[PDB]
Amino acid sequence: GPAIGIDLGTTYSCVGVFQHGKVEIIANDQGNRTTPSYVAFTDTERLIGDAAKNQVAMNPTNTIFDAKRLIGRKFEDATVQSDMKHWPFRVVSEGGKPKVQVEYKGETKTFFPEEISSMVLTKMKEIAEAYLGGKVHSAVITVPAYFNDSQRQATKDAGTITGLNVLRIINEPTAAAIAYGLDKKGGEKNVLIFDLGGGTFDVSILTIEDGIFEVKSTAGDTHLGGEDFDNRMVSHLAEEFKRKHKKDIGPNKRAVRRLRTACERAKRTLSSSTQASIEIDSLYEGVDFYTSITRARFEELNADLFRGTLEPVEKALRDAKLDKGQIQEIVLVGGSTRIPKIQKLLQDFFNGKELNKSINPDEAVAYGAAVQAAILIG
Ligand SMILES: NC(=O)c1cnccn1
Repeated sequence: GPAIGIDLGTTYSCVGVFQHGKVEIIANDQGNRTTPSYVAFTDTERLIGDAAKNQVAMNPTNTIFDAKRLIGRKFEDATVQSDMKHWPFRVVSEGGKPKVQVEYKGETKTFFPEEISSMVLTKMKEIAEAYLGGKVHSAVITVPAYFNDSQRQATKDAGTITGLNVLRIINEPTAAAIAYGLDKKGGEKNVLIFDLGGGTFDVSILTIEDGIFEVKSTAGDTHLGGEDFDNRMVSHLAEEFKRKHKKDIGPNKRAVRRLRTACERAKRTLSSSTQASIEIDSLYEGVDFYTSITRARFEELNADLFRGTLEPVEKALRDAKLDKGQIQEIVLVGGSTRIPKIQKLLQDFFNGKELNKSINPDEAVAYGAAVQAAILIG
């Protein structure tokens, strides 16, 4: 031991340990139970995790995130060429493989995606060592069900560079089903995993029988998540600010970014309260922006995006050749599945069926990976 599971996520990662028969999800040095998959290069140092995400606005060209969208792919791949148009950092080609290019200590450096992901995994490993004491040797690391062998191997390579024994690479939806004990809960079970993250949406249909998992279908949207909901709140409240103070913040990127920060936090509050307060000091020309937003307003601004999540569900069913009534278990994954309106649409779509949601959905994948690590060690 220790028995360690790592969710290596597109924008956030999570590490758990299995100890005394149960999973403990591990908070990092800032007390956060999830850690940004961010790596920043400055004039003097390499920052990882919270420290990297916290200076992203100040240093956007040298702060890497989304390395998971590059790992195991070729520079010429259509997704890479399309994704590159939206990143503030530079992506270059070496022997046909993508690399991020940054300034670090005054010089140009290039890193393979598995090198950036290794720096992330090193941070996750140190987070678990600060929690446990001593050293971590081994981990189960998770990947999307649609990852091919090149993406799986490059993820493993990130673990190898970090100096972890990678016990197994398992699918993220499988790890979530494991967290709920669905392989132990004697028949086949069709399980739908609905995984709605900060910037990705994955629907997976699995069958589970006598502890064997098979992926039947996958669907979703690789560029839809919680950040899209925040953006709807940003446009709404920027218009409100314009209406109340006759000041357009739109051309000012610091004012938009600060509004966005407030909206992200308001949105989190709205999954447990019916209202949230925005309290921005000196948003624009010394003018404060103090206001409040209701859950009903947030749901309205997002009507298309929330209802639209049911369309990959229907596609995954059609591809699996299943009627919705043939799903035995529905599993919520990703921070965005906390939104009550999303849970209601999904539940009504499944004719009132209860959702597996008792595990923090942003932790379920690391939770299942930690159970799997315990099994493999043992
Ligand atoms: N959503 C936005 O980024 C936004 C909206 N209105 C003005 C400026 N930015």
